[PDB]
Amino acid sequence: MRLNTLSPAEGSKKAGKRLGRGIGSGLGKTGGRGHKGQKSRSGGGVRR
RNA sequence: GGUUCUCCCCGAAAGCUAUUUAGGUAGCGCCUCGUGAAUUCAUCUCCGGGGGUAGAGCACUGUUUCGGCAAGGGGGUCAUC
Ligand SMILES: [Mg+2]
Ligand SMILES: [Mg+2]
Ligand SMILES: [Mg+2]
Ligand SMILES: [Mg+2]
Ligand SMILES: [Mg+2]
Ligand SMILES: [Mg+2]
Ligand SMILES: [Mg+2]
Ligand SMILES: [Mg+2]
Ligand SMILES: [Mg+2]
Ligand SMILES: [Mg+2]
Ligand SMILES: [Mg+2]
Ligand SMILES: [Mg+2]
Ligand SMILES: [Mg+2]
Ligand SMILES: [Mg+2]
Ligand SMILES: [Mg+2]
Ligand SMILES: [Mg+2]
Ligand SMILES: [Mg+2]
Ligand SMILES: [Mg+2]
Ligand SMILES: [Mg+2]
Ligand SMILES: [Mg+2]
Ligand SMILES: [Mg+2]
Repeated sequence: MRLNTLSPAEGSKKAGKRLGRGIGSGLGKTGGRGHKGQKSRSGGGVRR
């Protein structure tokens, strides 16, 4: 064991979602929000 | 209005209900991922059902033409208590 020979367990290091970074990533442009609503706006949504 | 690298798998809706609601939103229908479960599901053959649409008809509710019979009407001549 050395400082450059340790690795984590498989399945514990899921990567986060990054929106709006091109066509190929699957989340570009609208970034998962759809088209033209109150829910698509910055800060938008209704109270509980 | 705009939203920046790549490949693989699956894949919609533009409907119902409510709303100072109608180009917004919420529950349900429709997509995706995970888990569990029954011959659970679809096509065809045979069997058991209810029906009142298409068509037709004129006993009923309405409407329509011709012939017969004729109550009952309208117009009169004569008589008039
Ligand atoms: Mg996409
Ligand atoms: Mg989303
Ligand atoms: Mg836009
Ligand atoms: Mg729209
Ligand atoms: Mg909208
Ligand atoms: Mg929306
Ligand atoms: Mg947007
Ligand atoms: Mg905004
Ligand atoms: Mg703001
Ligand atoms: Mg744009
Ligand atoms: Mg496909
Ligand atoms: Mg459609
Ligand atoms: Mg709009
Ligand atoms: Mg609005
Ligand atoms: Mg869907
Ligand atoms: Mg499934
Ligand atoms: Mg079967
Ligand atoms: Mg029958
Ligand atoms: Mg008929
Ligand atoms: Mg009849
Ligand atoms: Mg007759």
